[PDB]
Amino acid sequence: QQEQTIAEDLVVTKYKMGGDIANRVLRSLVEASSSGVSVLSLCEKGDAMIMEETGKIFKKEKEMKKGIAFPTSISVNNCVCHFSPLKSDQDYILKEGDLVKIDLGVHVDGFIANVAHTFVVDVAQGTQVTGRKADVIKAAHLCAEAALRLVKPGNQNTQVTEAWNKVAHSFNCTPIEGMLSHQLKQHVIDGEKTIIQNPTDQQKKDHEKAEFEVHEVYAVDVLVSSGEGKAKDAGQRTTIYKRDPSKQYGLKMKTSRAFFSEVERRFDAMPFTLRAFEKKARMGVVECAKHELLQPFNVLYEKEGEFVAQFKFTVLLMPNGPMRITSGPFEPDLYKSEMEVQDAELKALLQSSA
Repeated sequence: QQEQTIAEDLVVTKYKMGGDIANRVLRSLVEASSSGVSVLSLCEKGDAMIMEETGKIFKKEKEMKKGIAFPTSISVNNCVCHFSPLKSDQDYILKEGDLVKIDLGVHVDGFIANVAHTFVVDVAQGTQVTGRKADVIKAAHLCAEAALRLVKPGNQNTQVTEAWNKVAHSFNCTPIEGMLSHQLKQHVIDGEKTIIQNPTDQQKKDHEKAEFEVHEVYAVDVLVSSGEGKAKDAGQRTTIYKRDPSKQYGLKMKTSRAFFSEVERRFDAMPFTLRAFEKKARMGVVECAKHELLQPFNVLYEKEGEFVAQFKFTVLLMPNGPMRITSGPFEPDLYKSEMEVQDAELKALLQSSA
């Protein structure tokens, strides 16, 4: 009963302002991406820009929390998600032709605006991206377009799941199995109401069918692969975590207890990167993650040589229709695929207005 929702104009404003910041920071990072650029540097730049820009709004409200909802993550080629290296980790240096996914989130007073975008590094003027890179990027963006049209009051999450499989297969691509798009609420990045990608038979049973409703907010997250779509851990150090306020445990080590306290104060229940702490965080993390006080956002990979594309946007289900508050700077004429959507209903859906 105490929820602040988009029924309130002020709440819509807070979402829109966080969305404007997310959009601006994303575009800055895309422009800063060129051959030879350090992924660590881009992650640090993104996060700092989020803090600086949120610092400049609602200045008179000195107690209002605002800042990072999802730390800047830059996941290249077959890397799926959540790459945000520690200073001590192996960095990654961008190469011409790399496929890059930038994923980040901003919050204003707990209202979250998440965005992610895919592009290719240093595409030359007057050329197009072709091949499997083009296939997977076009597939992922058409999945995003389909979701923009289908995530509306009265529709079912299952409709989205089905459409995504049809679109992706049109390009001989596969949405990554089991990945979720969450409803957002104030202070809640991971609402239990979700859209699931390409669920296994077991995932279909464990996942709840649901109907979208007016005043709900979603961070729609499309991740599509040129390969089988069964993402796996590959020994990469997890750096992104979130506190889970539903779980409690009295920690045995003073370092763990103090780390717990610092996490709660600084981040509440927003995902954060360990780079925000490096040694003393590493030990505190161990006990907290072990007893489920922190949830990891692991770095997952598709098969070597394959490509994973992503588009994520946040949408407000307003009485007058869906209102998207974030998006990436997608240029369709850049991508040429041998394939196209052939399905009549799907083609109709994609040509219709959003």
